[PDB]
Amino acid sequence: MGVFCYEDEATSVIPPARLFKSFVLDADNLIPKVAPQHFTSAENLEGNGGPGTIKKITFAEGNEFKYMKHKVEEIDHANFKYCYSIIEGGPLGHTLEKISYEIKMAAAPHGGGSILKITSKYHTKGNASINEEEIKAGKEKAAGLFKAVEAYLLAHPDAYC
Repeated sequence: MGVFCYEDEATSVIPPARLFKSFVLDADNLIPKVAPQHFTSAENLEGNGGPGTIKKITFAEGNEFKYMKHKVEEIDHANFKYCYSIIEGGPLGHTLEKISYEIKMAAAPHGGGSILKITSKYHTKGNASINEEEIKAGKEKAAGLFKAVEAYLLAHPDAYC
């Protein structure tokens, strides 16, 4: 193998159909809608925003090339599963050949509660090991993004697609 796989668990009462189309499908649309910072900008290097799409985000503008690059592993709205992979990001990591993050959604049997799961994959040279704490920090950042998207739904929980 040589790759560490971690899974995150999140329980919340949210609609999987609207949440996925509003959080996963409208993820690139809700990000800008919030208008959190105007000093950063995202650009799609290739792809229409689906599986194999290449997106790059840079904090500074005016650069022909972006130091940070984002690549999507695969997007399947039918299975409510999303795969996100990262090629390079600032320091990226030590002995970390690559870092990918996947977001999956599922509906509970009660019929009134959806659970979100996230998976991460880190390619290590081989003699290098990743600590759960080091990767845990990355999870905290992802959780923050969820709070932002959740805040929007809280302001308009009756929104309809």
